[PDB]
Amino acid sequence: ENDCIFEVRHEGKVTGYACLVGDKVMKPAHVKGTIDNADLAKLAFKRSSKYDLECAQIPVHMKSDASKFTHEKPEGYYNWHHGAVQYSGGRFTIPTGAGKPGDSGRPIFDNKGRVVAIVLGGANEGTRTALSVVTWNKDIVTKITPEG
Amino acid sequence: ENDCIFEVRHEGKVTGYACLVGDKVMKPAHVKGTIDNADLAKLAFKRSSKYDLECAQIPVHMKSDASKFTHEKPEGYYNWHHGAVQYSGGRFTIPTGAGKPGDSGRPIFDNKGRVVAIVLGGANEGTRTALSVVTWNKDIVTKITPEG
Repeated sequence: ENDCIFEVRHEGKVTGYACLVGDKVMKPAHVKGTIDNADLAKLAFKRSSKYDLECAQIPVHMKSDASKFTHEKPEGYYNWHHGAVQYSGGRFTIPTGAGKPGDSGRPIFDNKGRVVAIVLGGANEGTRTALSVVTWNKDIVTKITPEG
Repeated sequence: ENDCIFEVRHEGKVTGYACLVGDKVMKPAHVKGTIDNADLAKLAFKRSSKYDLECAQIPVHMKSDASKFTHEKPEGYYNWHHGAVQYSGGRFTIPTGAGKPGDSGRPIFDNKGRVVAIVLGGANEGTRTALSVVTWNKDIVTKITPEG
């Protein structure tokens, strides 16, 4: 279920990942290069003026490839490319050394395959890396749409 | 699932409902009067300059009363105070005449008890009322928070 993750490439090297989630193509703003997909490379991205993120509207023909997301993040273990991610005290952590070059933009999933966060970075805390992420909290309740 | 709904009252009449959802107390802006709850009545509400809605930050001691919400709205039937609400073609509808005075601000729930919309109003379509609602779509993906 990684029809929603696309490599970003600069000088023929993977610098990071773009992710189809909800109705957006999301990519960390610091990740240099262009997305390894014709359709996505053409898009105009809007860079957040607060957060290390840029997003473009998903092409409607690729909506079925987008992953679902959720703000529901109960404490416990989550999934990513390199194995288990612990969520505890409002922080995602991994074993130090589980990380690899090019992890910026990789999503973290629950067992239903919903994206709960996107990895931007990390910092060492002893035998663990604390991931720097973007995530969705209860405050997404403010982004309402009127229907009817 | 009614610990999160509070009457709004003006000159001794219920004009509508306020709803605890996510981390917000939500109320339609058109509903006059004050919430029948001391804690909520004291709060400062921010009125949306586009939508018929105002919201205040939930008091932390009442967070356990807030309903969960979701943007996931598959087609079919949902729950509200007056019975079944059909969701179909992006519109919530009810039997004409299911509505009662003071329905502004009532939530619509799925069977897991998550709020999928808040009722603002309605218009007639034959033997049905098409509800005017606020709801959460996939575009809530843009309201990210950095953690770590």
